[PDB]
Amino acid sequence: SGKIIGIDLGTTNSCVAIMDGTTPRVLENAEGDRTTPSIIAYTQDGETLVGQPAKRQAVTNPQNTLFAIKRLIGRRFQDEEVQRDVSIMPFKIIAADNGDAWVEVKGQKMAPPQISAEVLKKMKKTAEDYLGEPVTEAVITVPAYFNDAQRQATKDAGRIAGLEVKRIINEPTAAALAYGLDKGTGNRTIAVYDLGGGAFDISIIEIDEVDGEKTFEVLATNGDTHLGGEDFDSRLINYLVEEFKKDQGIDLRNDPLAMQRLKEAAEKAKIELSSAQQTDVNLPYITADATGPKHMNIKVTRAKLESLVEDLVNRSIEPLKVALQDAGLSVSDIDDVILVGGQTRMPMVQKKVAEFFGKEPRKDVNPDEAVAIGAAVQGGVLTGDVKDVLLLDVTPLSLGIETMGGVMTTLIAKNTTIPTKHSQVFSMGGAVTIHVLQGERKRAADNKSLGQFNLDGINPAPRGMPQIEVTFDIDADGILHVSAKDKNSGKEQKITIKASSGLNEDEIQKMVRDAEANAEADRKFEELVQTRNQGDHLLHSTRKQVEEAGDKLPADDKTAIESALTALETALKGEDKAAIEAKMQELAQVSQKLMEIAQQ
Amino acid sequence: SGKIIGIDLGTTNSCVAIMDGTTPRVLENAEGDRTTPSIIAYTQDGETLVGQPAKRQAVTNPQNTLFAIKRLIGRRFQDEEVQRDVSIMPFKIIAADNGDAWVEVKGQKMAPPQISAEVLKKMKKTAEDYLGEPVTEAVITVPAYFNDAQRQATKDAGRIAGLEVKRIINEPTAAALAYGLDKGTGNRTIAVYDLGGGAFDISIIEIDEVDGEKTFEVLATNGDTHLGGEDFDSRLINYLVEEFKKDQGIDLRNDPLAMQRLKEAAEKAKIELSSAQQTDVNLPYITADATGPKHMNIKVTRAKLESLVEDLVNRSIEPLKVALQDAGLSVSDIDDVILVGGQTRMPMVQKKVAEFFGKEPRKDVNPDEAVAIGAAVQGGVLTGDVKDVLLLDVTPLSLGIETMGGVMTTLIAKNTTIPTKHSQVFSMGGAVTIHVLQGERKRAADNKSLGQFNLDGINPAPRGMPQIEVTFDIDADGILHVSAKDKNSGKEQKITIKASSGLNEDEIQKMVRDAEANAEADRKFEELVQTRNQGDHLLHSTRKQVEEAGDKLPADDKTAIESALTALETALKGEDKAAIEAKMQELAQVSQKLMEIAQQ
Ligand SMILES: Nc1ncnc2c1ncn2[C@@H]1O[C@H](COP(=O)(O)OP(=O)(O)OP(=O)(O)O)[C@@H](O)[C@H]1O
Ligand SMILES: Nc1ncnc2c1ncn2[C@@H]1O[C@H](COP(=O)(O)OP(=O)(O)OP(=O)(O)O)[C@@H](O)[C@H]1O
Ligand SMILES: [Mg+2]
Ligand SMILES: [Mg+2]
Repeated sequence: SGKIIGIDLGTTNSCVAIMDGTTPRVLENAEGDRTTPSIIAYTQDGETLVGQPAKRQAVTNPQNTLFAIKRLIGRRFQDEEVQRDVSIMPFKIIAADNGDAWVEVKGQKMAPPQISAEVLKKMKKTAEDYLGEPVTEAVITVPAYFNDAQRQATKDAGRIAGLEVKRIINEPTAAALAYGLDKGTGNRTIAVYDLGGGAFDISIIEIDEVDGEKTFEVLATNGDTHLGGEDFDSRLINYLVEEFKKDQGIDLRNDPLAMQRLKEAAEKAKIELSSAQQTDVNLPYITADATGPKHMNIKVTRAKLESLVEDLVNRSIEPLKVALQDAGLSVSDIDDVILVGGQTRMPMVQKKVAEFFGKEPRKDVNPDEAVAIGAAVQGGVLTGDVKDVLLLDVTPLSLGIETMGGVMTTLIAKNTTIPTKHSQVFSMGGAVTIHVLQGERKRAADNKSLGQFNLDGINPAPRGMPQIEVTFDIDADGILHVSAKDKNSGKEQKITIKASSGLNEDEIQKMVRDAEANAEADRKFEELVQTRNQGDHLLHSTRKQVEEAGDKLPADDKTAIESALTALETALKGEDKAAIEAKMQELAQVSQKLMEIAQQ
Repeated sequence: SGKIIGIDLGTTNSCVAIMDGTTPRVLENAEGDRTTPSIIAYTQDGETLVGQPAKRQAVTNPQNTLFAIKRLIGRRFQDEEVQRDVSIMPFKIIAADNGDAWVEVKGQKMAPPQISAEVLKKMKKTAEDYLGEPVTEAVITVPAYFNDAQRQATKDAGRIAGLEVKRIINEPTAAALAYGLDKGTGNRTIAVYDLGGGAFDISIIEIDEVDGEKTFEVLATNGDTHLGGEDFDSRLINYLVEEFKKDQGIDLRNDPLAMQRLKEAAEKAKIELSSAQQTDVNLPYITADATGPKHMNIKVTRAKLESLVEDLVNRSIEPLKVALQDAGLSVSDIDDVILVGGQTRMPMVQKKVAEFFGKEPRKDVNPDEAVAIGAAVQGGVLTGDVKDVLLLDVTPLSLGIETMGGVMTTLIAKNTTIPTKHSQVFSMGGAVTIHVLQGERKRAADNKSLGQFNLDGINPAPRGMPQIEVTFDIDADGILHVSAKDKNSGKEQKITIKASSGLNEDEIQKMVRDAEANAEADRKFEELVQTRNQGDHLLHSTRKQVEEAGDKLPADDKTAIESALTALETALKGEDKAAIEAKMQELAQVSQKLMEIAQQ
């Protein structure tokens, strides 16, 4: 029921769009912005902030401001990428009971999906405000190269935000839909290069015309889910730290407030250098010595920046080679190169991509909104409102199992179209344990473990010829479902999953409840503000009452009202709701009383 | 020749669009933003900034940052509105030799069109970068309620920027084109309410289908060209100044630099109060005293903001009433209410407008981009690329002359469709002086003077019957042209204009050359920066050269190269281009010398 909204859930920024009849439309949030910072904050006085208001206070509240959670979602605490971030992020990353990467704020342990849910809730309310009705269904995006755990965790985030996730869509696939909607963009093969704040994807996509309908088929995809603008910032931040150290003999790294200011300045400097050739990093009072306060002032040329990050850019080119190889195409077969993501605005990035493909990328694709638009289009394909549009996507990673010898044995190859199904007999009745992994490496140890899937034996029985057949389904969301049955009896076999990543049903239900309690807490927190606004109205009117009385007002009555006015003003300067309400009440009584005497 | 671009030249922000085939497209500037701050700045070190770069340094450069020039363009120095701004604007506003309102930066006097030309040059370059070819033609927008001088001055800005202005288009008309392009928006009457950073317009516009073509006709227009976001900011700033006086016993208004942080904080707070119901103005070390540093910390509620600006909002409602009366329509005749302009995002504005019309404004119009999109559409109509679209606009002000007794006598009534022409005999041969004005007031003294248009007599001659006929043409730009001839002989009569506002041909030609000189100077200023980049590249490579040599490098050689490196690094910290170039040459020589010794 209701509209299926399309939500680009980004590492850095999020964006929501709808189908406006036949045309997709990106919606402005309450702040009037077409994108929303993927930032969640908890204030000292216990408030939860999302988007711009959260971003604004990060500099003074670095420990309790959560950002880039998409780089933790669906990951394990002991993951190399996470272990590195543990030392870098200003907030506290911890291990959950099952070993998953979680965060801790003010003693409270939280799962990444709970945090991302807060962003999704804001995108949901954005759509609801615009539409004037409830929204309960959504298409949510994920990087094409997201693995099973990352996908499911993102889907879980949608549920926690109160959204039925009708489809998890791969981000380059969404961008392709947006690009291809334009009549006259058909029968061509495109390369979608998406470099965002956290992840990098490359997809090769064929747009065709079959039976009057436009078809989109992903031929191959590749990338790196932990390669993005955050990493460019980090290179620049480290440089600035080192230069200040050499210059002023002070190491800013143990100073949380300094490092937060530096992070902000570094990203601004990076962004400036996409258009200017030099930028100035200025941070007055960045620290203090026994000698007095110190100020950071350092010029950074584009040349310097490029030397600090060139290898990151080069890291994005290698998957391009694999994607083309997997697609069975050469650059010459690519009709259009499409850039998506804010980090593609870097001249070096554009130049490297153009040089690789031997052609200039298109300029007529919105790098901030194409993904959300495509998500909305996908929604409209689901609701039947978008006609003559079909898509066929793939799974990005080989699905395999660890077999005797510690080897990775592939069951479903990367770039297989989805949904897809593979069935195999694993046992003639004995108990079975299946170690399922995703990746292309030859050794199981070098791939991503999804878990151990255990089946009990089937007991011997006259005329029983047990054949335990295990089926591996990958759905339209790109998510695995393992089931089993005895072909001989047709009886379903229960699978017990051990050592897997992710939230269980009980946790999810609790986190759904917790999100609702947060919303209730938010409405509560608002009470004070509402009361403050009422106080200002009351002050405004009662001051007019004094003025209108002029001299007709007795000294004692005038003294009383003026005392009540000042007392309310003082209370409003404070944070005590009871005191404010009490002073409003007393002012109202004095106003009423004088009114009555005036009438006398 | 080339593409006709559409430029929304706004008080606060500017935006450029083109026809991308059959569809309008807004273009990102070099910074990657879809709109560009209408701000220019001159640094102490002699650099010119435009757009975001100028905006970013405004707070610390009060005197040499120019903004809101659209509020001065085409005005006289002794204008009430200008005289008030003189005391408020941080930059210097002076009287030009002809009494026009100009600005002065570092002793250099400049006309408003020269400043707006710099903004237009960036929008021009923005389009050129995107298209990959020169752009020499444009449609430029102006508020519907702009008078003759403001229109011409805006046209002159276009020329100074190197653009042929193919059309000056009224901003609500442009927004209507944008809205009405979408098939299925025909046969309706709309109200376009445009409240921006500086101007307010209301236009009532009929969209009809005639002979298979969509027609747009402005039925009535009204507004206030000096009512906008700047005035809302001003109300909040004045309130904060007064409160800080009471609270901390200090007057900030005598203080340029405190006022900059406050202006910026006030605008941010105002904007926050469009979504939140409270906002905190926090300005640490805002000023100093004999008691030490002072800090501003004041919470402002939405109720407070509304009480401060409600009369400005009411000021925007009164022209709506006149517009409907002039159009001969009631609110029930209006099918759609369209909001344009960032200042319409204020809830109180939306509520007052909805309540007046008795219906909710549409939500599917982009308040920041519709105007530029419409300008592009107008360009497409001109080139013939946009088919089956026709428009008919009006002049917003009655055109009259001062006649005997100091009375305003109307020749062309407000809301007359343009182009239009009025002709009249003024003399039977005697010399003639004609005082032309725009406005609705009974007394000429209360209207806007356009100048005195003078004609010499025609001498007595046998069989001569001089009939000096004067013609008042208003063109499609809404601009007046006065001409005269003797109907008896068909001979044109020279009109000498006195006491008129605006640039003469010689000034315009000079300013065009100056704009080109600025561009060359800006290209010349860049050299310091460009040399830095080369310096950094040189350092990067030569350092690798040292590393590669390892211990094989003799002490005296190692010492020589290490010294050359540090010397360049030191020079790069500096601001002396010659020194950098010298140290680069010296480093290049030692790099070469080592290279040659290594080969040996
Ligand atoms: N002009 C610019 N030049 C370089 N980088 C930029 C520019 N503008 C934004 N960025 C960077 O782009 C990144 C954000 O891009 P985007 O909003 O596309 O990411 P996202 O969709 O949230 O991330 P992801 O897809 O990786 O989850 C940030 O790292 C930001 O610093
Ligand atoms: N969310 C918001 N709430 C209130 N005001 C806002 C908001 N966002 C922007 N503004 C205000 O809108 C104004 C800028 O609007 P806009 O860019 O439409 O003006 P413009 O087109 O440059 O000006 P004009 O049309 O008057 O020449 C500024 O005064 C700014 O403070
Ligand atoms: Mg993205
Ligand atoms: Mg405007």
